[PDB]
Amino acid sequence: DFTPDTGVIAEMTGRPMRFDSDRYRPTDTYAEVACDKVCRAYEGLGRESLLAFLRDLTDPWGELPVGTPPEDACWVSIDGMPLETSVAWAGRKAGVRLSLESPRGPAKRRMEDGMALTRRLAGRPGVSVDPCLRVEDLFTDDDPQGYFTIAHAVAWTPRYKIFLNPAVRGREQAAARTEEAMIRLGLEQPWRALTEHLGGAYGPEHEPAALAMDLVPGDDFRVQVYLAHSGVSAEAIDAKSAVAADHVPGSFARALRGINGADPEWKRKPPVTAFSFGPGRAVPGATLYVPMIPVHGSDAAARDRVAAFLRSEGMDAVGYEAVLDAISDRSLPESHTQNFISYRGGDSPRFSVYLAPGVYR
Ligand SMILES: CC(C)[C@H]1C(=O)N[C@H](CO)Cc2c[nH]c3cccc(c23)N1C
Ligand SMILES: CC(C)=CCSP(=O)(O)OP(=O)(O)O
Repeated sequence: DFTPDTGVIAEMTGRPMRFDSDRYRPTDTYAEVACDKVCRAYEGLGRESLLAFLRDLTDPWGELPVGTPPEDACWVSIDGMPLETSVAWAGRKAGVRLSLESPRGPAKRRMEDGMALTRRLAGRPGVSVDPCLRVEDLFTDDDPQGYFTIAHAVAWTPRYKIFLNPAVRGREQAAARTEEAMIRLGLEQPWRALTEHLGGAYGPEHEPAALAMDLVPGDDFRVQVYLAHSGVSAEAIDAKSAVAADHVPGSFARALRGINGADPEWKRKPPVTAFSFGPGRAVPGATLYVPMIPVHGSDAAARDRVAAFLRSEGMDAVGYEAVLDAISDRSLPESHTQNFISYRGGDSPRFSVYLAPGVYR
């Protein structure tokens, strides 16, 4: 949580973008791309209403032409697009999610668009935005710093989450804003347990980079704190999640080493642990996020290694590859769209892949 050689990376933010797609016309709208990407994800898993849902959800920018790159890349996708598709497998369930972030600028405006969407979600079936509004001032400012401020995701079975940036006013304050948010939400107990497990402080070795929460009421409510791990071994990362309710000793270290090799310029993108908190749960759960592009030279190279890992865990590698194949617009050895995968082992294993549309370069 200090120097520029640590923490999360800019990805496409701050860089100029050109449209470059074999699949989409420049006149296709953001909402149409999203609709297409989501349908193709379900296809890999084995439409007029969906596009209307998504145009609604992304209103107004959803009608903007994809062919005209934003002044400012979004951070939700590594190719700077305002949308990122993910597919998640949990135990015997599998489903599709879409994350989204306003492409509009500048940052205060993009933030405000995000605040506006929260309020348009407030009245939707099963949604509660009260916990979000309780902590929202900790993550917003007139002059927001960092790579993002507010993004959202929808998951269909519609469930919504919000992503918030504790580094909105600098990395040095991230832990404090995170802590205050956890206390306000009544999650002081598991937060303390995590904090004490990590040694009582937060630095680049386990740095609060994002706070997410499911926008729902009741014991179902869930907060995730994402900690980026700059400059530490696979074994050290594994040890950090030993406080977790669902910790499997060595599992994270094995996934990290197995998929991403030993800790070289393109391994600047730090691995991340998502600690998940809920009401009446005294310690968090933990989920591992393994960096894909650009640690790996292409989606094909990443795919081979992730497929081999899934198999050794006895998880469904065929479904993962089918999703990659269905959703990707380029031949995989020349494709660079996988952002992360996430993983948890044990008796209720979880695997997810997060995919840039692959439209901007
Ligand atoms: C802050 C984490 C959630 C985040 C991260 O550390 N870096 C990503 C860019 O390298 C941001 C990101 C965008 N979409 C994502 C989907 C799943 C995890 C992500 C992201 N990170 C691990
Ligand atoms: C889109 C970003 C930044 C993170 C997504 S992590 P996640 O939504 O897959 O976490 P869950 O699957 O809801 O537990």
